[PDB]
Amino acid sequence: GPQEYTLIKLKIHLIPEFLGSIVKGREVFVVCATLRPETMYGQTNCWILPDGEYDLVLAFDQVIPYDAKTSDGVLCKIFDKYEDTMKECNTVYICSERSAYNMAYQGIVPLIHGLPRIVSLGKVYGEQLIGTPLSAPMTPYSLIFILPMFSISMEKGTGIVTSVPSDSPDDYAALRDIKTKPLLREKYSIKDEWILDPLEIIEVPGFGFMTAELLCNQYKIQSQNDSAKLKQAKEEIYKKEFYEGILIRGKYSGMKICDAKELIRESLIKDGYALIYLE
Amino acid sequence: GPQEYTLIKLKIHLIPEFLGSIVKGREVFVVCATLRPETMYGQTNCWILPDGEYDLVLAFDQVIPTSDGVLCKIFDKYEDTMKECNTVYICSERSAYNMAYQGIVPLIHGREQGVSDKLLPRIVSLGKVYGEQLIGTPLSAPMTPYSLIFILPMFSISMEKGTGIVTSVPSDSPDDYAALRDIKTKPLLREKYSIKDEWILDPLEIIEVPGFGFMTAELLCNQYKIQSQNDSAKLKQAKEEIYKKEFYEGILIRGKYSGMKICDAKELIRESLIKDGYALIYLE
Ligand SMILES: CCC[C@H](N)C(=O)N[C@@H]1[C@H](O)[C@@H](CO)O[C@H]1n1cnc2c(N)ncnc21
Ligand SMILES: CCC[C@H](N)C(=O)N[C@@H]1[C@H](O)[C@@H](CO)O[C@H]1n1cnc2c(N)ncnc21
Ligand SMILES: [K+]
Repeated sequence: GPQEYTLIKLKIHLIPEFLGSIVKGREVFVVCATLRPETMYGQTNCWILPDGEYDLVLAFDQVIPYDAKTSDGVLCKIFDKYEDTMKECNTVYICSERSAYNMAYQGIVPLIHGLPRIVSLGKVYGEQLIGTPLSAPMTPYSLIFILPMFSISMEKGTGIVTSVPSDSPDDYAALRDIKTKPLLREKYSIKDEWILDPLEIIEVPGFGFMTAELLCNQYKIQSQNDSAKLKQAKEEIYKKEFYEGILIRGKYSGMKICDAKELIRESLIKDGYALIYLE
Repeated sequence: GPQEYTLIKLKIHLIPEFLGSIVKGREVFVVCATLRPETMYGQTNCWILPDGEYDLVLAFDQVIPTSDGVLCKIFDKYEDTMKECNTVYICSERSAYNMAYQGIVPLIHGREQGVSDKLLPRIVSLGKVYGEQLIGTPLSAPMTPYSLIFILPMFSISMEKGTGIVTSVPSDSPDDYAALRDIKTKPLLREKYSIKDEWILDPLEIIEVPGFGFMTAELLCNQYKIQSQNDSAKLKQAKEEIYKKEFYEGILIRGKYSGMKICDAKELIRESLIKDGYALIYLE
């Protein structure tokens, strides 16, 4: 059965020149599926697969919100032609085609009678979005950048992911690879100013405030591509932090993750910074 | 743009035996797309393609009676459908998807099979049947005075159009007249599909057309030298003359709007069929 994600919306702060005519002064969001909305205080950057192909998809300005935990289905919405969508759709999401169809079949983006089709304004490689500044929710850094991550799967989520390197071993590893490998930075023209240090957001009694760093050392993870080791560190950190982790930032500071998580998810959804996304 | 049909509901009077367990506890309808709801007073039979494959499709009991978008519920599981759906429609799979995408039949959460795990909604099909196996099914059809009409074979049906199942008003459709005549004049065709004489009902006088009278379809078939339901070029012309002529000059002589011009009564008849639950608005 489907997994419930929180779809995090990250607004593009400066549209790249080459996308200007295509987005026609609509708001553009990069969207990222996460199981851990409580960690959004720690965002340092955003991650994209360089060779991955993403769509710029037309989306609803408003989505009908629902109690997914006490309901028997979900609604979608189909139009005759593109021009009919324009009253309700002035928002663009960057995401994989795969995920855009999943979104269409739960009322996040429109379908049209084109077998029904999404409204794709164009395609882009992730490489072409590297260095794009994004306005991000909750993180006190506020403005963060898109960086390359090579371990991403285009078959999961949107193909674009948040980075919380304090409390995700994958994120820690990927960031450390960027910080320690000049040739990688040279290859993708990564500017020094795009790289932000981890933030102390979660206290784990025993481990302190950089649990992901300690777990990377405990499993001797050397790169973002040590998948076997990273898979284990990821599952341990999730269990370790869901029970023992105390938030030390934001409205629910001093609470445990298990107690605050749902409240944070609600808040994100009511403020418009995130959506419920099932795939 | 898409054209606005009226989807007519023909209630199955007695379910064919082989489908009885499948549709137990549910009202079953054959559904037919028509541009001519005003002619349902003259229904003599129903038409199906023998080789065609039709689905038994679970349907909403209630539907939402511009150029906005149209909502659609995708249900988590088959089971959830059950409470707002005790209705089955017989129709082509193609037409059922069209119906699903305008809120007429439920969709259910599904996935692309084998390689992919991507969300792909499905109609709730209860079974696939050939048209041949429904020949002779008795139907309770709206507006016609015939208490029962029957499903008969027609060979000129296109499976891409409407539901693949069509109404028969042989007094005012040249196609219907020609197909019915083929059955009435070919014993070997009746033997081939085991057609009983009591399934073959006569045209009903329903519309008076200046210069033609009450059997305009027969007179057009004579005029265009139509001898067979397969005379597609002649039939298409005849159909194009009869549509305009009847809309603006044809006078209804049956129903509540007897005495009125078709152009003045058609929408009122269509509203009434919809309110009474005998039909739905169907775009394709
Ligand atoms: C802990 C906060 C920061 C962290 N980065 C996070 O939220 N990761 C996503 C999520 O928490 C996890 C679920 O398995 O996988 C990640 N994920 C989602 N989509 C993908 C994808 N397409 N490819 C690889 N990983 C993914
Ligand atoms: C005058 C009433 C009786 C008349 N018989 C009627 O209602 N015909 C349908 C409709 O009015 C017409 C639209 O062109 O095609 C017919 N039609 C609908 N579906 C199909 C199909 N699948 N194949 C061939 N014709 C079709
Ligand atoms: K009747």
